[PDB]
Amino acid sequence: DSLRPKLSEEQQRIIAILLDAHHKTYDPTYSDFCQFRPPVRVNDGGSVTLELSQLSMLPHLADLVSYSIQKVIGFAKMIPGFRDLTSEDQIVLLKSSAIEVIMLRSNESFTMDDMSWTCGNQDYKYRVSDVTKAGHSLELIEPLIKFQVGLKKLNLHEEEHVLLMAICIVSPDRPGVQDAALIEAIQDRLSNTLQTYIRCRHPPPGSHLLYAKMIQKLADLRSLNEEHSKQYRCLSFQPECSMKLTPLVLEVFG
Ligand SMILES: C=C1/C(=C\C=C2/CCC[C@]3(C)[C@@H]([C@H](C)/C=C4\CC[C@](CC)(C(=O)OC)C4=O)CC[C@@H]23)C[C@@H](O)[C@H](OCCCO)[C@@H]1O
Repeated sequence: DSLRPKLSEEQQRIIAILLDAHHKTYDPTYSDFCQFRPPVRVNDGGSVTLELSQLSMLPHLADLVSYSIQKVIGFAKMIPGFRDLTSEDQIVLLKSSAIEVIMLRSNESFTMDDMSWTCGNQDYKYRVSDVTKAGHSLELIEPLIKFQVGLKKLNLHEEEHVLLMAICIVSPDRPGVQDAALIEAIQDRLSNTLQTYIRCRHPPPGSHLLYAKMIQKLADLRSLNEEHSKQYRCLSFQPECSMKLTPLVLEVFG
């Protein structure tokens, strides 16, 4: 069986555009981080009460996510098809995918050496303990780390990694999308590119199964999203929380 058709002219171009959007929107040197509000790591050895009293890492991480949303918006805008949607649908998709794409894209800094996101330094190394000092609990953090490892062990080529993010953003089943049929047309073009790319480029491959595993990651992302969203909502009850955020974070996760 096992047909392995060549990438079409168009699929090739779609992949080139995606790699190029990603290279322009993902700086692997983390050179902008010194501009974020500074990481503050005060001893939290415990403790929800202290956590919430301090939120010591929230300004730095909020700026990091905020900056990251901005990069995601730009990335989305260079997805072939994205511009063809109404601006209303573009935004519905951006807001409901943003934290998910952040979790995907963050995989590039995540490292299995010590199960951190290493954006350089030790100032810009983020661990479980740093994410609890932003107010999150282990109900989100532990599956997030599991997802990050799960995803590292797919050993995605960068083509797959950027198609996956593109497919994540352009989902016809998001609440409040007006032209589900268009969005789906676009996702299918993107999915067919990924299915085709995998069959072409991936060794062995009796393990065409990578596609199933990639698709399952998108489903893990919905659970992480809803969990992050529960926790964000509880955090926004913390008086002065909003100082610690940014207007964009407030709109997107609000
Ligand atoms: C964000 C990125 C990076 C690390 C991501 C991380 C590490 C820190 C905690 C985060 C952010 C999680 C955490 C559960 C989510 C949080 C914590 C606090 C924040 C603030 C809004 C929150 O809600 O707290 C209440 C939030 O959503 C979700 C993803 C986590 C570095 C780099 O690879 C990229 O960045 C590199 C730029 C290159 O383009 C990428 O874009």
